[PDB]
Parts: sequence; structure tokens; C-alpha cells
Amino acid sequence: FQMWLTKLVLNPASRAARRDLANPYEMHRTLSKAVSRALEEGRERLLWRLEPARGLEPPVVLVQTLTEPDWSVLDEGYAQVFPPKPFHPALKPGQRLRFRLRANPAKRLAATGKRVALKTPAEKVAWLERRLEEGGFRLLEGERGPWVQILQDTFLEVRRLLQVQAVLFEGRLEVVDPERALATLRRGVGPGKALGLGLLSVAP
RNA sequence: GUCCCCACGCGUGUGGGG
Repeated sequence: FQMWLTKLVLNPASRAARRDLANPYEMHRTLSKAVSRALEEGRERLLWRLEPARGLEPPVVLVQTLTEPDWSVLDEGYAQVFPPKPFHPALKPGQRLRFRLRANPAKRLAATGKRVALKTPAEKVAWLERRLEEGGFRLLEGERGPWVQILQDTFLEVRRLLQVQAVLFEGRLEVVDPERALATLRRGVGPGKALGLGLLSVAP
């Protein structure tokens, strides 16, 4: 009942890597290969994130898996694989953690039956604040507002046309219910979990 | 500027029968 974290530094000289970097769907098919058997048996929840490019340095993909991944299934010269390490998220009540989450703040419009993205930063934060509170977490806050800043807001258009709003959050949260908090980290947060969203990363 | 599928809420009713 633990987790695995893998750091994949992709090689921009690879044609397979450039393809997967442009297409979150093609990245999803490639990353699924490492835990192909566990997904076939329906006991795996794959979560990944393309880390924000600080510039200069190569693309970094962080992959979280419930079962141990076998990264020998990647193409030759695809990525520099940093060995997967067992992740025990030992959480106590009232513990405060720095978090990073690229997610899809959206709502199911009842007039259309469709799922559309939220527009204002005020309701994007309100969405995050709701999802964390439902998942046993709670956003810390000062007197200006909640402890979170939106760093990226890009409208993704995956050609398999999949259209998902990708919002990158970063700030500080608190653990209220550690049992709920453990499950939230394992499940992920919000839609588009296959397309590189949902992965909630926590650090002290 | 949400493309497809599955499950399920909240609020408020319409019409018929005895």
C-alpha cells in the first residue's frame, strides 16, 4: 500500500520524446508500458507531470505509480532514467506541506451537459480549495488570501481533438485527515489524469 | 475557445390513475 516515484529526463534528440512532449496522449501510451500488466489487472493508477521548464535544462517528467514500474520498455535513447524509489507519505494530523499540482479546474455545465473550464483566477483557486478540503487537505492562508499562486495557464489541444485547460498551482497546504490525504495522493485530483494532470506532489 | 464514454447527486415541479 505504498507508492513509486520516477524521474525521467527526456532526450530532445529523440524523435519519440519530441512526439510525447507535444502530445500528452502519446506520452500516456508510452508511460503506461512500464506498468502494463498492473493496468490490465486493474490495480494501478498512473499519474504524471511535465515539470515547468526553468529554461536551459532538458524536459523533466515525474511519474507516480502504485505498483513498481519497469522502465526498460522505453525506446532506446528516449530518456535518462533515474531509478524508481519507494515513496512512503508518512502523514500526521496538522502537518504542513509545500505542494505542486497541474490540474484541470472545470465544471459540468448543465445547460449543455459538457465539461467547460473556469475562467477567473478567483474560481480556479476556489476549485482547488474545494478539491483539497474534500480530500482531507486544507489550504493555508494569510490575510491577503489562500497560500497558492497560479504559475501557468495554458489551453492544451491534444490531437489524439481533446481540449483541456491546464492550470499549474503551487503553494502550501495542511493535512486535516491523513487517511483521506493518503487516498487523494494515490487517486490524483481532477479530470485529465491520463493527459499529465492530477498528480499532487507534496514536500515538507 | 471541452472531443468522447460511465456512474450518481442537489433545487423545483408537471400530468395521469384510484
